[PDB]
Amino acid sequence: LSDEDFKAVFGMTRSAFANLPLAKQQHLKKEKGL
Repeated sequence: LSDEDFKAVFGMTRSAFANLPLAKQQHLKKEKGL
């Protein structure tokens, strides 16, 4: 994912996402099927 598609898919920049607890990062990834 480009950073722009990252934001369209997860609703936040890659740097906000990297600040999330790891278990929630994984959760969000499963939820998007990515």
